[PDB]
Amino acid sequence: MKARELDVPGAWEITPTIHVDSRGLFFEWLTDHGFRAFAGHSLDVRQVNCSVSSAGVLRGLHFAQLPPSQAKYVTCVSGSVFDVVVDIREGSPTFGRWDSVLLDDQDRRTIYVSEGLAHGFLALQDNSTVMYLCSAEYNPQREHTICATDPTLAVDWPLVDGAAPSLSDRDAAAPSFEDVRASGLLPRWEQTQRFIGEM
Amino acid sequence: MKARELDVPGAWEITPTIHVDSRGLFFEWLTDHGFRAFAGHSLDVRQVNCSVSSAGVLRGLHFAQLPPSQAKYVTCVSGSVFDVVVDIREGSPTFGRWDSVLLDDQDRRTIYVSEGLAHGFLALQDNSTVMYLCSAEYNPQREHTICATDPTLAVDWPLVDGAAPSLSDRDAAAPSFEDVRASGLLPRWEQTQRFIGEM
Repeated sequence: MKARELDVPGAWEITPTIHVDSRGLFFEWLTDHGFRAFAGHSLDVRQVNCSVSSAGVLRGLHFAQLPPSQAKYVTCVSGSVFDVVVDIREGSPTFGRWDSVLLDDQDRRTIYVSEGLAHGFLALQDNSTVMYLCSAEYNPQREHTICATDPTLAVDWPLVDGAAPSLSDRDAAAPSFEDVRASGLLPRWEQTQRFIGEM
Repeated sequence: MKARELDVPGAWEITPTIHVDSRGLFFEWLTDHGFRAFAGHSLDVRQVNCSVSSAGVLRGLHFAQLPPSQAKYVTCVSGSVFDVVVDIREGSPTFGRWDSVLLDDQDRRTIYVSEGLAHGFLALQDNSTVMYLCSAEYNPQREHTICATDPTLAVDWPLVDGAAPSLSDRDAAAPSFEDVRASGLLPRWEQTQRFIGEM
């Protein structure tokens, strides 16, 4: 429990309070009281996803179109991943900027990624399990991708054994950011804030 | 997927559809559409807990007082645990009965435990991580315990294949089940169902 807003506003690194005893350890990954503190409203969890990745695999970068969009509360429960958030909300003063947080089974952090941002992660270890809560159910029709290695975003992805990333087919064929920007599919800063402006 | 009501009504074993590819694997641990199918309403997630346990460690048996008690959607993401649900609902035709499901990082099952039941699990391996979604925030004043080895329940714990099990001070001193029934702290079958059959 310290929630630390990232350099992209609307995305937070959460560190839990870990109680350790003879049995091992426990913690609160999420509490309504705790989340409400920093996000300003309660998370309604409409889906939770799980994945396990081998070293070097990259999933992202993903977003959901704004009327609902899809907020994400994301943690690593085995191995480690380098997780990245991107400000795709045209009009925003951090538009085009990204930040990362390190999710592992040692510090056990979480990133919360609010509505209308893009998100992705690179596994750094075999048997890297990522679990994440979502505010909307998966919707193929309103989910989109931006290529993870886009040169305008120029995300500083680490590489494993100096080895290039393993991605899915759809992630590998993802359009470019100025290809998605021009096609009108990015969220607007003003309209995300009004949707979150609900409470 | 597969949701299979246990021999205690109101508790279910869930098996996911696991997509495997070159990156590893992924699945939907929960979807609203899928949960509603069997529970008959949506899970209001107000807390998510996480624990990691060494071999032989036993946590439970726990229940929450009705209005509004604490339903639990529970899974193992590393190692394995033997998970037990007990019907503590006075008046129920299965009053005093229990069932188990095996949660592990092989089959990746889940047990859903509705309002007014008691729940516990035994870790069968080092580095056994359990995560669970909860319909209520933790409330110490309304959470009660029943001794896990209560002779009336006679739960069949699997590791009188070595050692006695390892517990915390509160679970070790938990009151037995006639201690808890005569003190009138148990849910009533009729009123758990009125709370649930309300959706």
